[PDB]
Amino acid sequence: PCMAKFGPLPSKWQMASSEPPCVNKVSDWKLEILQNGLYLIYGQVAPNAAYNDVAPFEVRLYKNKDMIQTLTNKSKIQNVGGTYELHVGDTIDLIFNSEHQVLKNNTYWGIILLAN
Amino acid sequence: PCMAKFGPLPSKWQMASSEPPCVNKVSDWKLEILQNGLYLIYGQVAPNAAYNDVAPFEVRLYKNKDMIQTLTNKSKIQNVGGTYELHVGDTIDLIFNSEHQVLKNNTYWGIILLAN
Amino acid sequence: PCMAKFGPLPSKWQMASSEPPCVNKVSDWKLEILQNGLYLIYGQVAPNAAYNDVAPFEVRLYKNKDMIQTLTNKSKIQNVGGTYELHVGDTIDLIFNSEHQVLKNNTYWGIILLAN
Repeated sequence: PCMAKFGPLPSKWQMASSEPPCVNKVSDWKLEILQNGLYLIYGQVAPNAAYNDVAPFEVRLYKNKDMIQTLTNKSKIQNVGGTYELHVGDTIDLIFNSEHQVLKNNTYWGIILLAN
Repeated sequence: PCMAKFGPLPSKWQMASSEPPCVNKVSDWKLEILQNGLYLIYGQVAPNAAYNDVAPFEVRLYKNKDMIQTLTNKSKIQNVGGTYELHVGDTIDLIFNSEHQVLKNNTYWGIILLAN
Repeated sequence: PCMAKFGPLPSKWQMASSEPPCVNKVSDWKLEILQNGLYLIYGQVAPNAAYNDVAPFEVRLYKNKDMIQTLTNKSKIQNVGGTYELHVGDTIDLIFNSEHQVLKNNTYWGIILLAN
């Protein structure tokens, strides 16, 4: 298989592939696509109960520079992901409005190559 | 593969795995997870046309004790499921408000292990 | 694998299977199911920026004669698809309200057999 998955704590990016790898870590929560194909992304955002700062609650999934998903509901643990045909050089990014909006001991996301 | 699928009538739970099984029937509509991994759930709820009791229309998918999905629309045959990384001891449950809210000759849901 | 995918331009229907094929082109955007099973559909609709005719914006995905999906948002590039257990003789169709509602140089959809 080719899959990777960022989070949750105590972990960060972890990966499983053959050679060559289909994807590659770019940084926390962010990943780069090295092989064209059919990818299921998946993951869940569990909002943090206590959060009380000014910033509104929103979590954003990016495909490169484009938002591909928004998470607005601040009480449901929500699912992130979907089936995406991605191309080389493609990035993917989960981006929380505050850092403390979210329970990192329990929030994360990941990716699996399904086909070519 | 590892997959199972409850419904629709005339069937109930049916299963396909290797040894050991990744999941296991707990009861009608309810299933237990025996192997950690990446699961696609899927299935559809076709609301029953004639339904006229007092109880409001809602169908609920549970991951263990938590609602992971709600079905409110009572005219669309709706899709249930999603991509979920589940863990051992995890249950999953489809729970219709009335029993007669739904066309059981045509409603069901299922699961497939995608990876580890 | 068994997968097929219509679009985008300069391409049309393209296919990859073993023998026998699990699906078959019926015509542009339209496909027929020849093997029962678990199918992920996927694809994206990128609305066309300039579109100014009278017809309201809506794109519809059909399973046979039934709408299984509606695309109403005319500014988001939207995802189409989902996990579907389909049966033999089943068709699938993406149907744009106008033809010029959409950027065909960048809109499409596809299908992959996951299991039996």
